[PDB]
Amino acid sequence: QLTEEQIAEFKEAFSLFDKDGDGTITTKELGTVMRSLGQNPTEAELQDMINEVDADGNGTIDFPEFLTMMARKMKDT
Amino acid sequence: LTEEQIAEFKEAFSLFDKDGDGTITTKELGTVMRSLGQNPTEAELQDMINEVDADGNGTIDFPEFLTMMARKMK
Ligand SMILES: [Mg+2]
Ligand SMILES: [Mg+2]
Ligand SMILES: [Mg+2]
Ligand SMILES: [Mg+2]
Ligand SMILES: [Mg+2]
Repeated sequence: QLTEEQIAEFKEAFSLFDKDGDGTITTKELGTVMRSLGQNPTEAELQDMINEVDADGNGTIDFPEFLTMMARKMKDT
Repeated sequence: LTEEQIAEFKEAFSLFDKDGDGTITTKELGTVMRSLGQNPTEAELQDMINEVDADGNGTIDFPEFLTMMARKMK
Protein backbone atom coordinates (compact mmCIF):
# COMPACT_ATOMS: atom_id res chain seq x y z
CA GLN A 1 0.00 0.00 0.00
CA LEU A 2 1.12 3.56 0.74
CA THR A 3 3.30 4.38 3.74
CA GLU A 4 2.35 6.77 6.53
CA GLU A 5 5.02 9.17 5.29
CA GLN A 6 3.67 9.12 1.74
CA ILE A 7 0.18 9.79 3.07
CA ALA A 8 1.45 12.72 5.15
CA GLU A 9 3.29 14.20 2.17
CA PHE A 10 0.31 13.76 -0.14
CA LYS A 11 -1.92 15.36 2.50
CA GLU A 12 0.34 18.40 2.74
CA ALA A 13 0.22 18.88 -1.03
CA PHE A 14 -3.54 18.33 -1.07
CA SER A 15 -3.98 20.92 1.72
CA LEU A 16 -2.30 23.60 -0.38
CA PHE A 17 -5.14 23.43 -2.90
CA ASP A 18 -8.07 23.08 -0.51
CA LYS A 19 -8.05 26.82 0.10
CA ASP A 20 -11.42 26.92 1.86
CA GLY A 21 -10.46 24.02 4.12
CA ASP A 22 -13.69 22.17 3.34
CA GLY A 23 -11.85 18.92 2.62
CA THR A 24 -12.23 18.96 -1.16
CA ILE A 25 -10.59 20.43 -4.23
CA THR A 26 -12.05 20.98 -7.69
CA THR A 27 -11.34 18.44 -10.40
CA LYS A 28 -9.73 21.36 -12.22
CA GLU A 29 -6.84 21.21 -9.74
CA LEU A 30 -6.05 17.49 -9.98
CA GLY A 31 -3.28 17.92 -12.56
CA THR A 32 -1.63 20.69 -10.59
CA VAL A 33 -1.52 18.72 -7.34
CA MET A 34 -0.20 15.64 -9.10
CA ARG A 35 2.52 17.69 -10.81
CA SER A 36 3.45 19.24 -7.46
CA LEU A 37 4.16 15.71 -6.25
CA GLY A 38 6.26 14.86 -9.31
CA GLN A 39 3.70 12.93 -11.34
CA ASN A 40 3.16 14.00 -14.93
CA PRO A 41 -0.06 12.44 -16.20
CA THR A 42 -1.04 13.18 -19.79
CA GLU A 43 -4.17 15.26 -20.41
CA ALA A 44 -5.88 12.03 -21.55
CA GLU A 45 -4.95 10.20 -18.35
CA LEU A 46 -6.07 13.18 -16.28
CA GLN A 47 -9.42 13.40 -18.04
CA ASP A 48 -10.01 9.68 -17.48
CA MET A 49 -9.14 10.09 -13.79
CA ILE A 50 -11.50 13.05 -13.49
CA ASN A 51 -14.39 11.27 -15.24
CA GLU A 52 -14.00 8.38 -12.81
CA VAL A 53 -13.56 10.23 -9.51
CA ASP A 54 -16.26 12.70 -10.59
CA ALA A 55 -18.80 10.05 -11.58
CA ASP A 56 -21.35 11.66 -9.26
CA GLY A 57 -20.93 14.95 -11.11
CA ASN A 58 -20.27 17.07 -8.02
CA GLY A 59 -16.87 18.23 -9.30
CA THR A 60 -15.18 17.46 -5.98
CA ILE A 61 -12.12 15.43 -5.00
CA ASP A 62 -11.51 14.66 -1.30
CA PHE A 63 -8.33 13.36 0.31
CA PRO A 64 -9.08 9.63 0.38
CA GLU A 65 -10.04 9.91 -3.31
CA PHE A 66 -6.77 11.69 -4.05
CA LEU A 67 -4.81 8.93 -2.25
CA THR A 68 -6.67 6.34 -4.30
CA MET A 69 -5.70 8.11 -7.52
CA MET A 70 -2.08 8.50 -6.40
CA ALA A 71 -2.09 4.83 -5.42
CA ARG A 72 -3.48 3.89 -8.80
CA LYS A 73 -1.02 6.17 -10.57
CA MET A 74 1.90 4.70 -8.63
CA LYS A 75 0.97 1.16 -9.71
CA ASP A 76 1.47 2.58 -13.21
CA THR A 77 4.67 4.67 -13.18
CA LEU B 1 -22.74 6.07 -16.11
CA THR B 2 -26.36 6.26 -17.22
CA GLU B 3 -28.84 7.79 -14.80
CA GLU B 4 -30.40 4.33 -14.52
CA GLN B 5 -27.09 2.77 -13.46
CA ILE B 6 -26.45 5.55 -10.95
CA ALA B 7 -29.93 4.96 -9.54
CA GLU B 8 -29.33 1.21 -9.28
CA PHE B 9 -26.00 1.79 -7.53
CA LYS B 10 -27.53 4.19 -5.00
CA GLU B 11 -30.29 1.72 -4.17
CA ALA B 12 -27.67 -1.00 -3.65
CA PHE B 13 -25.44 1.18 -1.49
CA SER B 14 -28.42 2.20 0.66
CA LEU B 15 -29.21 -1.48 1.30
CA PHE B 16 -26.05 -1.53 3.38
CA ASP B 17 -25.68 2.03 4.67
CA LYS B 18 -28.51 1.51 7.12
CA ASP B 19 -27.16 4.12 9.57
CA GLY B 20 -27.30 6.76 6.84
CA ASP B 21 -23.83 8.22 7.40
CA GLY B 22 -23.15 7.74 3.69
CA THR B 23 -20.49 5.15 4.38
CA ILE B 24 -20.10 1.36 4.42
CA THR B 25 -17.05 -0.81 5.22
CA THR B 26 -14.75 -2.59 2.77
CA LYS B 27 -15.86 -5.94 4.21
CA GLU B 28 -19.26 -5.37 2.62
CA LEU B 29 -18.20 -4.52 -0.92
CA GLY B 30 -18.60 -8.09 -2.18
CA THR B 31 -22.14 -8.32 -0.87
CA VAL B 32 -23.12 -4.94 -2.30
CA MET B 33 -21.92 -6.09 -5.73
CA ARG B 34 -23.87 -9.33 -5.35
CA SER B 35 -26.96 -7.20 -4.69
CA LEU B 36 -26.35 -5.92 -8.23
CA GLY B 37 -26.16 -9.42 -9.71
CA GLN B 38 -22.35 -9.56 -9.87
CA ASN B 39 -20.08 -12.25 -8.45
CA PRO B 40 -16.63 -10.67 -8.17
CA THR B 41 -13.73 -12.95 -7.26
CA GLU B 42 -11.90 -12.55 -3.96
CA ALA B 43 -8.88 -11.36 -5.96
CA GLU B 44 -10.91 -8.72 -7.83
CA LEU B 45 -12.36 -7.48 -4.54
CA GLN B 46 -8.93 -7.26 -2.94
CA ASP B 47 -7.72 -5.15 -5.87
CA MET B 48 -10.66 -2.76 -5.56
CA ILE B 49 -10.28 -2.60 -1.77
CA ASN B 50 -6.52 -1.93 -1.79
CA GLU B 51 -7.19 1.11 -4.00
CA VAL B 52 -10.28 2.65 -2.38
CA ASP B 53 -8.80 1.90 1.05
CA ALA B 54 -5.42 3.51 0.38
CA ASP B 55 -5.92 5.60 3.54
CA GLY B 56 -6.42 2.48 5.66
CA ASN B 57 -9.71 3.57 7.24
CA GLY B 58 -11.70 0.61 5.88
CA THR B 59 -14.48 2.90 4.68
CA ILE B 60 -16.26 3.35 1.33
CA ASP B 61 -18.62 6.25 0.63
CA PHE B 62 -21.12 6.61 -2.19
CA PRO B 63 -19.07 8.73 -4.61
CA GLU B 64 -16.27 6.17 -4.17
CA PHE B 65 -18.62 3.32 -4.95
CA LEU B 66 -19.75 5.05 -8.14
CA THR B 67 -16.12 5.62 -9.14
CA MET B 68 -15.32 1.98 -8.47
CA MET B 69 -18.27 0.85 -10.58
CA ALA B 70 -17.18 3.23 -13.36
CA ARG B 71 -13.60 1.92 -13.22
CA LYS B 72 -14.79 -1.70 -13.17
CA MET B 73 -16.81 -0.99 -16.33
CA LYS B 74 -13.67 0.02 -18.25
MG1 LIG C 1 -12.07 23.08 -0.80
MG1 LIG D 1 -16.49 14.40 -5.45
MG1 LIG E 1 -23.03 3.70 7.10
MG1 LIG F 1 -12.65 5.27 3.06
MG1 LIG G 1 -15.39 10.85 0.23
